Amino acid sequence: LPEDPKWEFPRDKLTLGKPLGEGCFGQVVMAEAVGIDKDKPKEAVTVAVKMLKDDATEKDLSDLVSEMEMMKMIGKHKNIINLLGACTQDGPLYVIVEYASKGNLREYLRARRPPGEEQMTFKDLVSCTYQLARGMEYLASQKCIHRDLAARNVLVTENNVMKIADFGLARDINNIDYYKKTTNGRLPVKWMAPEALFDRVYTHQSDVWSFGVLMWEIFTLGGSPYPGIPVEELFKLLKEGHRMDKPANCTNELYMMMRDCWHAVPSQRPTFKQLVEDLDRILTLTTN
Ligand SMILES: CCNS(=O)(=O)c1ccccc1Nc1ncnc(Nc2ccc(N3CCN(C)CC3)c(OCCN3CCOCC3)c2)n1
Repeated sequence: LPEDPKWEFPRDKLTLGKPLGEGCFGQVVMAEAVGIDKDKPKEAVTVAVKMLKDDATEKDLSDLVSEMEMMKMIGKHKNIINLLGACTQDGPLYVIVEYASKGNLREYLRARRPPGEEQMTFKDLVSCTYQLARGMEYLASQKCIHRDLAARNVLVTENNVMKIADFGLARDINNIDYYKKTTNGRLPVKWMAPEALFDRVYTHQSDVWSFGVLMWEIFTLGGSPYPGIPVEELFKLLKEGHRMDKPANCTNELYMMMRDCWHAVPSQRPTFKQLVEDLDRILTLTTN
């Protein structure tokens, strides 16, 4: 790892704390970082720190490296988790990101279902969706394809800002090998545009498909996509025209928007720009 001046953070100025989560990928812990906020070199900030586990593979390391590199290349946006820094020298790779106090969106929505712990309003659901469409519209404009959009990969801040996170599978638009049989082999099937597998390509419009599944997760308050259907049967069902059903208490219009995202023809799906404008309208006219 060639030393990156702008991004390197002093190992001695970081204090690791309570664990946040553990996957096949690695582990994330809470931590205090003194001075990561220049110009407040006095002040210690709660952060999240992503790193490898003891059983990590070569691929694990290079995936953590790529996730970090990707986060450096996309600018600041309100609806994307910010990279804060990295310890890359003389020790294990630590990737320091901004801390979100309310966890991932799936858990967040589940914990605040109706009792049959601040219940979600319809407006709140529309607002979440709108925020996420704005984040994706930004990402698309930066030539980034995320490829792993899901409620579990969204973070919720203290003030309920939605933060697209987990850039572990994300790529520059030009950094996918079209038509090779191994391309898109590691994308979660239930969130994946059909063309990602059938055609072995990935465009912003493939992210749109994923966005649709995310919307469905939002409106079911964190439900599981295609319930009762196994992943090995899904594509056969999708070619035949199966689509998930309307969530209770979701409007007809928001459901048509989901369905549009699940158009078999990529170019017939809305753009993120169109999703933003539509959701902006629905949110505002709800308010009034
Ligand atoms: C999608 C991202 N993907 S990731 O970056 O790979 C990644 C993968 C896994 C975990 C974290 C990340 N990332 C990341 N980055 C910045 N911030 C955060 N915050 C955060 C995350 C989880 C929780 N959980 C999960 C366990 N649940 C039971 C609820 C709490 C959480 O709760 C915070 C409140 N707790 C209360 C108890 O004491 C500690 C503080 C806050 N996570």
